[PDB]
Amino acid sequence: GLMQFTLPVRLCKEIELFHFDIGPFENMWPGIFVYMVHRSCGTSCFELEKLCRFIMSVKKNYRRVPYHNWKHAVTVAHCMYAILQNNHTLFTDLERKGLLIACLCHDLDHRGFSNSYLQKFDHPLAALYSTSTMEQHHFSQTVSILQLEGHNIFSTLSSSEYEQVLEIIRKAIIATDLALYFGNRKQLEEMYQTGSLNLNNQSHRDRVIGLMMTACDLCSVTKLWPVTKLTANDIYAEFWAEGDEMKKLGIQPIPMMDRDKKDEVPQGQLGFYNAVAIPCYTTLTQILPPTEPLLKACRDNLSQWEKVIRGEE
Ligand SMILES: Cc1cc2nc(CCc3nc(N4CCCC4)n(C)n3)nn2c(CCc2nc(N3CCCC3)n(C)n2)n1
Ligand SMILES: [Mg+2]
Ligand SMILES: [Zn+2]
Repeated sequence: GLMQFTLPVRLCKEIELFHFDIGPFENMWPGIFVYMVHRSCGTSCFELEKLCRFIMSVKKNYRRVPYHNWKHAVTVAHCMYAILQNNHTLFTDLERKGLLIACLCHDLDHRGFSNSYLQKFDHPLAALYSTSTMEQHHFSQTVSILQLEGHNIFSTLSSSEYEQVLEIIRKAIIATDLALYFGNRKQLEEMYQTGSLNLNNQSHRDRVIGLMMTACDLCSVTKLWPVTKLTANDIYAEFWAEGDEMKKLGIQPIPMMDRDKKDEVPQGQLGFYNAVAIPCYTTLTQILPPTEPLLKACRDNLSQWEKVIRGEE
């Protein structure tokens, strides 16, 4: 009832910043999430006993893969927390409620393989979900966890508010399919420039929340250089494993997933920052000015990758 979550002074201060790293102590990650819901949504958005039971079932349904794990879930939720706190008045009570949960749930039961590998392996999930294969599975896993006894954190919502929050979370999670990002951003770019962009148009909010989701999902490129560099090692540990599995099926993997092309990583990051990250945070800064630190940090890390190529590190 009268039970605030607080963090040590360094975390209390640094959690408000976009570049915050949630640290290596796994047991504090749920406290960090609850702290962010309480400050973002209020201490009355969720029954605490249900929230905690939901957090812990979500954690149990993330796998011990090198990158798409529980640490990624909480990292992506913290970046969303940063966006919501810096754009307070632009978002509804339901969006605040829905989006932090969407972020925590957005990679539920990830196996460390691309939609691509599922489809070439002919995994059952590829027959059930022809596109956004894992992303439809992640939403499906969220609904399952919500339907466990004592886990419905949305129990107090109306029949209609419930359906609205589940629809926000579905679109939010689907948008983390980076194949849907390129089209989504180009459309947001055009609408912002021509002046058509209107935040009262529900299908416009959808695109903007979609871009936020991509921004939070890629936020590894917006961290302090040593965090950015070390997260890159984890990201390639998955991709190269998937490459290995591609070769087991008789398929040359793309360079991104070929451990034989280690040497080319720095150049691969350049391409990725220029084709994906920089455009993402550019369009997001334009639409939501207070997100500029993500763009600024992304540019700094690109510049650190340029230095890696030039032998300067
Ligand atoms: C820090 C960081 C974050 C990151 N996120 C992702 C997502 C990958 C992705 N998924 C999709 N889709 C989804 C369905 C179809 C399209 N797309 C479009 N992209 N890659 N990634 C990389 C590797 C970048 C890279 N590294 C090389 N190098 C090749 C040679 C050495 C490494 N390249 C090319 N790119 N580093
Ligand atoms: Mg994902
Ligand atoms: Zn993710």
